[PDB]
Amino acid sequence: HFNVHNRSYLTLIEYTPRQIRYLLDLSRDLKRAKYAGTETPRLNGKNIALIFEKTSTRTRCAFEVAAHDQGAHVTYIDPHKESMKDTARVLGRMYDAIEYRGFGQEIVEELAKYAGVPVYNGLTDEFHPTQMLADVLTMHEFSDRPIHDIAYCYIGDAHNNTGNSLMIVGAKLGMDVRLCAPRCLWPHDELIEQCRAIAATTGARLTLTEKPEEAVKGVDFIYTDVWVSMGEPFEKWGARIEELLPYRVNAALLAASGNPRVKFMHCLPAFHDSNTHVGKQIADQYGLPNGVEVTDDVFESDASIVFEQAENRLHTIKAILVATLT
Amino acid sequence: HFNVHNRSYLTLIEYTPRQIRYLLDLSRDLKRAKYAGTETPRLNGKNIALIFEKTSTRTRCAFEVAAHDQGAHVTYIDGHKESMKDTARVLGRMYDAIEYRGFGQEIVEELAKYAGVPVYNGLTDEFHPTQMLADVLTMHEFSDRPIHDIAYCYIGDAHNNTGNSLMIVGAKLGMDVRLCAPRCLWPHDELIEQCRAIAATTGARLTLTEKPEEAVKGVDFIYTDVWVSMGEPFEKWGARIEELLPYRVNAALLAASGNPRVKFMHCLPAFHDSNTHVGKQIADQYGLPNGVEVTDDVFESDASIVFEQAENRLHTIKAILVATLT
Amino acid sequence: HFNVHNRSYLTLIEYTPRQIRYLLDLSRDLKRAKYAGTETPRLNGKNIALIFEKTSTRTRCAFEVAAHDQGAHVTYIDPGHKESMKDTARVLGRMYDAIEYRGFGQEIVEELAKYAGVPVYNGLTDEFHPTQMLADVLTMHEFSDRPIHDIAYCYIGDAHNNTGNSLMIVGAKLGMDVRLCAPRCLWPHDELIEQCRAIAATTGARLTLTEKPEEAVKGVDFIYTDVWVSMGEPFEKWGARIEELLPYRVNAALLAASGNPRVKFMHCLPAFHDSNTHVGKQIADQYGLPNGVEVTDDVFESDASIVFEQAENRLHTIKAILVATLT
Amino acid sequence: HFNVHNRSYLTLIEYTPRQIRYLLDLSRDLKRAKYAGTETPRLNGKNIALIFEKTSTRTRCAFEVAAHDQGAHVTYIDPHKESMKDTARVLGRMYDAIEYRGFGQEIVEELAKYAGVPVYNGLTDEFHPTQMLADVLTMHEFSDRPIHDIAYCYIGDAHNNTGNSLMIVGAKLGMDVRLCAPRCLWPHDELIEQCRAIAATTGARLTLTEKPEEAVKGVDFIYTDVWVSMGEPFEKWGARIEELLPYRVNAALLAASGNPRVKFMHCLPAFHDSNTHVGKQIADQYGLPNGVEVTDDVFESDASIVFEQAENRLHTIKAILVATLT
Amino acid sequence: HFNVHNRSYLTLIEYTPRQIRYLLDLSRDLKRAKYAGTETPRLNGKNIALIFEKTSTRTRCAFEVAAHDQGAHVTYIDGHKESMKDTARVLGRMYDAIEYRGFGQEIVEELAKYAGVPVYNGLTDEFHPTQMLADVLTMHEFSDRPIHDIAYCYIGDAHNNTGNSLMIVGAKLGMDVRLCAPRCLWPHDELIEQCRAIAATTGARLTLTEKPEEAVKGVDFIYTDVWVSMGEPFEKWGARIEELLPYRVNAALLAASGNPRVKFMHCLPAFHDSNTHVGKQIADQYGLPNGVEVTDDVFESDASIVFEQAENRLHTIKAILVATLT
Amino acid sequence: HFNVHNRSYLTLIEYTPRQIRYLLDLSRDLKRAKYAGTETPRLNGKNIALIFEKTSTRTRCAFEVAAHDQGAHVTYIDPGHKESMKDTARVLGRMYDAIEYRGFGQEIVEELAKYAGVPVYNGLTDEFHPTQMLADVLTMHEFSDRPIHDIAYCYIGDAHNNTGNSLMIVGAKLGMDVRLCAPRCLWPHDELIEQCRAIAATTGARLTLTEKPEEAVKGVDFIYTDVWVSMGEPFEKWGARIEELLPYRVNAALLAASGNPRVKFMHCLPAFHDSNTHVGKQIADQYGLPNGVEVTDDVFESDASIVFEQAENRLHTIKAILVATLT
Ligand SMILES: [Cl-]
Ligand SMILES: [Cl-]
Ligand SMILES: [Cl-]
Ligand SMILES: [Cl-]
Ligand SMILES: [Cl-]
Ligand SMILES: [Cl-]
Ligand SMILES: [Cl-]
Ligand SMILES: [Cl-]
Repeated sequence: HFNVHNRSYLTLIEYTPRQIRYLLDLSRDLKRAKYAGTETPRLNGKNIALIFEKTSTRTRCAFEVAAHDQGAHVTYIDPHKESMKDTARVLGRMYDAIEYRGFGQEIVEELAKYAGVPVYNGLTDEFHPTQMLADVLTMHEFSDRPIHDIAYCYIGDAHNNTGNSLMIVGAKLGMDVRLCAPRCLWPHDELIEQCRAIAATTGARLTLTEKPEEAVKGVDFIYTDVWVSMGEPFEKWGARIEELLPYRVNAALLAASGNPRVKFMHCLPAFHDSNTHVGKQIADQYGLPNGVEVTDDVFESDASIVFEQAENRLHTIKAILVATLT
Repeated sequence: HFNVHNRSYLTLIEYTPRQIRYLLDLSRDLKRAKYAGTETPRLNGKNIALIFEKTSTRTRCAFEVAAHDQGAHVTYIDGHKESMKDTARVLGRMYDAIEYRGFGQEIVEELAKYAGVPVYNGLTDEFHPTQMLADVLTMHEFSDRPIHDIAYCYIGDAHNNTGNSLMIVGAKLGMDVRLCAPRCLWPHDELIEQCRAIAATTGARLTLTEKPEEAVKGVDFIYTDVWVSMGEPFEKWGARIEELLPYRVNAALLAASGNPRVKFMHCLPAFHDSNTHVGKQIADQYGLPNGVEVTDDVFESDASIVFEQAENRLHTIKAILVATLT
Repeated sequence: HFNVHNRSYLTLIEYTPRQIRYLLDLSRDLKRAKYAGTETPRLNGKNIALIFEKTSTRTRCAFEVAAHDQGAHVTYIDPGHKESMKDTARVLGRMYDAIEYRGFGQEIVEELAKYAGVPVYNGLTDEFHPTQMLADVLTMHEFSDRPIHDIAYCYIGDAHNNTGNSLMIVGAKLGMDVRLCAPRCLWPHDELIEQCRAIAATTGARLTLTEKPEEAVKGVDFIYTDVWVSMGEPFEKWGARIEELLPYRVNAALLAASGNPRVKFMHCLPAFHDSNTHVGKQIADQYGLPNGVEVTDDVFESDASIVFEQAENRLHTIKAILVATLT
Repeated sequence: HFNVHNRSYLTLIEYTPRQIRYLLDLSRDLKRAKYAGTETPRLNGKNIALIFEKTSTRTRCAFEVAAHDQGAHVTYIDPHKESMKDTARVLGRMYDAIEYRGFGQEIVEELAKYAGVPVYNGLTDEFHPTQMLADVLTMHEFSDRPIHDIAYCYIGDAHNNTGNSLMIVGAKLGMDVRLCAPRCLWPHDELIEQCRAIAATTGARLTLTEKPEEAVKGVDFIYTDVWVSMGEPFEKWGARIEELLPYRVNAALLAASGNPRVKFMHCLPAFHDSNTHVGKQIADQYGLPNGVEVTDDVFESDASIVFEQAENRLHTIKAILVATLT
Repeated sequence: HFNVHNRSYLTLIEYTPRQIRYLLDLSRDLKRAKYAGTETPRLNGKNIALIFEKTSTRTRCAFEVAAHDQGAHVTYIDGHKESMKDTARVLGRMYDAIEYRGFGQEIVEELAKYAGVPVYNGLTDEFHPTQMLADVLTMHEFSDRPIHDIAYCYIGDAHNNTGNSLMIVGAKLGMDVRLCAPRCLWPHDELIEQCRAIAATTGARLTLTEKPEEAVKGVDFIYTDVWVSMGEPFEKWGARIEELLPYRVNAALLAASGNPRVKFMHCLPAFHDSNTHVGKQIADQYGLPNGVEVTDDVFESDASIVFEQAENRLHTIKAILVATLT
Repeated sequence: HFNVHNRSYLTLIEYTPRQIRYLLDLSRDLKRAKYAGTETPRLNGKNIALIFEKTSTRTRCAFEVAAHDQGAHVTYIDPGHKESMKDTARVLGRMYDAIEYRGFGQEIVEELAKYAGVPVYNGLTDEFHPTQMLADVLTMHEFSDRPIHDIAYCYIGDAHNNTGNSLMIVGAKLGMDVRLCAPRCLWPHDELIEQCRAIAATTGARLTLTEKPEEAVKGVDFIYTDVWVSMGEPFEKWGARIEELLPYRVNAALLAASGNPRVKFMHCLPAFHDSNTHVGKQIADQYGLPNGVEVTDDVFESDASIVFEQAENRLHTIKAILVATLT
């Protein structure tokens, strides 16, 4: 099944459609067991080491609950007196797996040669293949349609990791993907052509446009994300709000889909109000009190499934832990 | 039984006498099982998220052991970028409970409306209804008398949270409470009159006096706390010392009760010697080598039960976790 | 059997040979069970409080896995500002089954051990602790496959640090053939040498102290070294120590000088064997040591290196202490 | 809790009031489990060696049932070719505890230094702290009152081990103790003053009188024992009956208490009839057919609780075995 | 079923035929489980006190194995100082049953009124209803015929307890009983007439004769016992030998039955050779080298079932313990 | 494997080296399980009858704990007056799973073994039984930490009692270096010496018999002694035996004469090493031996004494026999 040697530190473009479907089915079964009270711990006695230099909460917390539900412990190693090559080989003889948050694909790949145990690259991080597994699992649950018939549109800053990953996964699974943003914020052309080649073999419909009205007509799901990602200078906001104001998700855009059942999605955190210190500061400076990338009315509406989407990250992380540690 | 909608974040004055007795009986049974080796984990598989802006050792440690004894796990989480209302709802779909240390009743009440799971306001914090449950359990164990016949005196700074809470619980349970302090350090009149109304329904005797010889006459327990509470300016020490020297707990005060079985209590930490660096600073400056609010002689005497009192906080936290998560 | 009252905070030189052998057998059995999948949790439901003033990774991680494998939980307490350590120990002793104190010193821990009411450890999670010596001896026994009192090893380098002192002590107690090789000014203190000579006379141990690497390693089964300077020792000390200890580097020629094709290399780690550390690169560039400082990268990565099996065995010896003292 | 190193061979005067209360609570919980059918064996696989030179039945049988109920085996070693120091060290490597019956406190204390396992001094013997735990447990059960409010009178030969032990335990626990006997048969004055010092700190009321009518007024329990203890010459009976006839327990004495609920107690065996070979011989010689230290009418009355008292020795012995072997 | 108040100390003649059949079926089932490895302990945790004035090996050993097989423990206890009525009531509150070996029916009946737990009269003793249950079970196993069609002859001293009991049980179960002995050694007339009345209700054939050739004609089993029973004066041997030589069991007597399948029985011990020091004394003095009451040739022959007969005493004791303690 | 029909009543000299090694491995594994808490009862539900004419404490207690640890029960039968032992054995063999005969002799037990129908032991609870030799060899292996056939030991004292005979036999069977040191009139019978020399030739054992203590102990790992007289031997024999055996006392000088700082002392117990026995005090006062008779109190209580570990191992070897013969 999911039998590749580098399966634990695979990047998203490397997943075959068969492997993705296998992990999605695994996530469905694990989620059913937890809801039904009949979960079977197959990681009893396992120990997982977690090494980081910068931290996360929403996705590091999903990881903890996934591990404990399956009977594993997590040990936190905090952030330079020993080479990472040496430390990985010491930890690989006491622990059953090592998670690296904040190091990048290249370092993790080298350490995988020497650890002797499965090594993950950011399983607890916001950018990881399991987030896309979680989003597609959410889309299948709410649409009740075959995955290759599902249509969705990502709108906003489409060249960040959320835009690139949504384009990739939709192409891999033969879905109807639309990315809507200013041309200067589209994914890199090299990546676009890579996903066009993928789409030809899977039947995927891939559209990139600057027109929100065209991008959302017929979609089951509308997906957005903060216009400035964590780390970029604040000074970038003023420019980005100028580019991306026409690309806000508001009630009118959902109606432009023509679909009464359309749902809204967001990988979170989201500036949908001024109850955040950063969000309020933007609300005062640029006159956006009702939300930046999505209005509070849409965020709190029954069309919003952001918190079901967040929950499904628990089950897909759990699926990776089961797939790679048993 | 404990079957109210707001049971997890109930404030002390909102508890009914029946609810308190139920949780005291629950704590006594759970303590019996732990001592006898027959404890049954009722919270296997549960995960509790712990969100905090401050930290403590004695009560955070009691919480951890209570959780593990019942089979639960604890995850520590450290607004800024995500609204607390957003964070609560994300955690509410992965975790079975959320503990908020150091946020205040109003915030926690609002977050309880949205989390979808039990929410506690400082269950791991020094100031919480479980501390009064532990103190009353300690009093009942050592006196061996019906709770409403027990007499005790709190002496010192009586308008801090220890003094307010001891007055409230004693009135709730029909006990004989004496608060002894200078008038300027008495509880607020609104709270006293609230407790007088409670005392009329329950038969409690509530006394507020400035004369220590009068306050301890006939008590089974004498209870004190640090004169300047953590958080208040250091400079309060100079004035409050002058006020509170006549209210020090020493051997003479215990004898003034006339009860050979009188016991001393203290919620801790206590400046009873110079082996704490704040306490030695107070000892050098104000000439208090024997201790500040209680003498080392009393603190170490066989009449001192401060450490049985500390232990019982574990069992009362456990009772709340069991009562609210099963 | 390990049934003394101060067994949890016992010092290395206070251990008897019978107690050391008992804990080594316990470590072997626990390691066998973990490998075979038949480990039996004897500490289910236990809670261990860990109070620390400094932190580590290799040994704190060994401790966590040891405790979890046996079913116990660990709670961390971090900075004695407002509560005296005596008060805190007595609060914790009524909720927890053991308290581990890292970074406080033997005398403080002994006094707290009186009042806590539960087993108390002095640096069970610290690099300097008797279980490190138990781990090293266990590693030597596994690889040499000969009785412990016939095993020969040489520690070479800064022989008056904790590694050198403890290796001389443990070798004398177990009747082994110990050599310490270092400049005369870096030998263990003369009173400790005389103590270990007295121990060696009763056990049959052969104890040698020499300034000559070629003689120190002749016939040894193991060559053992450590970093020449502690991060805790002042940074000035790094310059003079390196000048003294350059002739005591471990390299392929020193292993050849043993005359033993089966000789193994040991190091309690971390090791400055390349420039993938910021400090290791700075030592290498300033003092012209690109191939490694106290051991060459060639020896450290060779098949004769057993440093990572040596590191693993600390997990099993810590686990032995937890079982011996909490059951 | 019960954490002293010499806890297994402690003599009665060494017990702290906290330790006594802990063992009484342990006895209550163990007795409840046995009655309820929910007893948990925590001594499974333990082996206990029993070394004696003179034997007992009522208390050696309580010991056997206590050990088997908790999963332990008992091996009998019978009564000089090996030094007791050598034998103790051989047995301490095969067995988990050693019980010594008939050797005395001094020998047992020395052997405890070398056995390497808990050593008991007469846990199966009539004179042992657990008999006093059993008697106080009986008193609390039938009175349904706090132990320090309980009143009882021992009458008869008050300088034997029963009189000395009842005086000690009552002083330790703050009870109302009366000993009634001829002055020449009072406890040794040195012991009386020791228990007067104890009573001052615990609130105990300690009375020694020659007047039965004064000693029993207001008592919940009346306690007596055979006038001549096992071993003393028969010739001593003739003198003792002369001294102690006014101190017999008969129906009139129970009425002199003024308490309709008063109960009668006796550590047994008792000469309450002539169905014993020794008892009949006294009945013929000294004209006491209806009982010697207590009338048969009182012994068989509903006021008698001698057999509940005997049963409780099982549970207190069980409490010591649990407290010292786990 | 076995549901009478006096079931534990019932005498043989007090058993009803239904009760006997129930205990025989219980013994057959328990024996089947022990042989098949499927025995279920029904007496886990039970404690049986054993009070005795005499001792035996064969039947005390059968009792011990029956008790352990079912999970029970046995404690041996060795008046003088305590009345038996007092001792019984003390033991009745710690033990689940009491066995009295060697005291007589009347004493045990009185003690049953007070012990509060089942009391047996010599369940571990050679003379007990379970011995007849074992003998009848042996007869049924080997004959493979309905019990009331079985024929057997007891020969020898027929007014000892073996002869009395075989006459009683055979009448109770409708069997064909022949007692063969000199008239002066016949059972008492009162007992014979008691058994004749029983035989009329059950269809039993009861014969009493002096001619061995007549007594064994057509029997399936020939049964004998020692001519002088343990306890009787040695001097009875001289007279009783003279009386009982014509009644020796030898090969000729077995052939006189005319049944090739005839089996020999003996409750044991038996003087069948000179390897018992009493038996050799009788052999030397009276010229009986071949054996006394049975020849060594018959005892060791394949027609001898004395050892299957001995084993079945284990299973019948077990049936009584199960029937009376569950 | 221990699969002979007379395995339960096998005599020491009838054991093969393979069977001895098998039972020693079984003893090691059972001891490891008991220490680690992972002992598996293989004799649950068994009943063992114990018929005895004499009684003991050390070995009867080892037997009870061995049987209980494995789940079996023991029933005691005490005085062949009215029932022949053949009859009794056949009654018991149909209710019990094994019968242990103490104090009856090999020939009687062998004949009863034919008829009982269950395993029968000859003195499994007795001081003289092969499991005592298994226990002693196990003790020597644990403390020397070297292969059994390289182990050297000297038995010194009355070498023609059961201890001396059995130690010579077991050493020859296992290829060890045995020395017996005693007066010539107290050596084992010459026919047994020749038997053990024949055994020693096939196994490589080194067997020495000498009257010189200083030569007997040179190079030994263990010095082993026993009481000079049996309580069963007539009391007259005590006077002459002491005169003969005074030069063969074990004291600190004899251990020094071995030249081995690691030498250990062994004694099957009880030992007259002080006057805390009535008989030991009487020997000491009459013959002027206040410091001990066959061993000084100084040696008996020293760290070189292993008599109490030696005593414990009898529990594990008896347990090995019960498992090997009843499963
Ligand atoms: Cl594919
Ligand atoms: Cl209420
Ligand atoms: Cl040692
Ligand atoms: Cl080099
Ligand atoms: Cl106290
Ligand atoms: Cl009927
Ligand atoms: Cl062989
Ligand atoms: Cl000497």
